[PDB]
Amino acid sequence: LVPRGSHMVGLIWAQATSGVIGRGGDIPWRLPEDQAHFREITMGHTIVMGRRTWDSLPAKVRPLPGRRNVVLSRQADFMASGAEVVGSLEEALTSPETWVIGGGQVYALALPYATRCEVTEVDIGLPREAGDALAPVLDETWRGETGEWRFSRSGLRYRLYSYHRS
Ligand SMILES: NC(=O)c1ccc[n+]([C@@H]2O[C@H](COP(=O)([O-])OP(=O)(O)OC[C@H]3O[C@@H](n4cnc5c(N)ncnc54)[C@H](OP(=O)(O)O)[C@@H]3O)[C@@H](O)[C@H]2O)c1
Ligand SMILES: CCc1nc(N)nc(N)c1OCCCOc1ccccc1CCS(=O)(=O)N(C)C
Ligand SMILES: [Br-]
Ligand SMILES: [Br-]
Ligand SMILES: [Br-]
Ligand SMILES: [Br-]
Repeated sequence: LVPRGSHMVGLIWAQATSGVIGRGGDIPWRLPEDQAHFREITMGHTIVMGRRTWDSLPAKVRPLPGRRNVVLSRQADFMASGAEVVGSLEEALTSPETWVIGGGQVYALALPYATRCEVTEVDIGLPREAGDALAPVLDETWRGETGEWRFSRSGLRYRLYSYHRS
């Protein structure tokens, strides 16, 4: 439960075991169960994304429905119809509940304010490569539960972590 006067900042991402979350401006796998999970967590809340993550969303679909979409960019004239564009992270974090939904740069910026991380680990052995977007590594202040590996319908194995801190 979030009191309406507070500011709960959460991060939600899917990563390969290695930490890779993005490559060539795309997520380098597809996992429908994780798409559904991402919706269940974020629906009804503000979502904050960096400009490159906005670009990675299909044009017809963005802004993602049922959520207040916020795009972080330093480009004053950036066009993101249906979203709002802000030039600093702190300006993006005024709602009672906010989910930061990527990418690599914006997770790293937001982590100091965050008290929840909802992580999907994908059992794909993509090694970290030059130019990849990477997930944060959570330090010892973060704690929580680790789910069991399961086969998705597609065959790709995954497990869910729900972590938090004070
Ligand atoms: N697997 C997952 O869960 C997941 C989720 C989301 C995204 N992704 C992937 O991650 C990749 C994108 O990540 P990324 O790290 O390259 O980019 P990003 O974090 O999505 O976006 C970076 C952009 O955000 C803006 N920005 C960054 N810091 C800022 C600040 N302090 N103030 C204002 N604006 C700021 C800048 O926009 P301007 O250049 O316009 O100024 C910057 O170029 C893609 O491959 C995407 O598909 C993966
Ligand atoms: C489902 C991926 C995902 N999962 C987790 N757990 N956290 C994230 N932040 C997260 O990213 C959501 C925002 C980026 O979405 C992208 C980006 C590039 C390529 C594909 C997708 C999937 C979009 S979607 O299928 O879910 N949809 C139509 C909006
Ligand atoms: Br990338
Ligand atoms: Br996906
Ligand atoms: Br959607
Ligand atoms: Br499937």
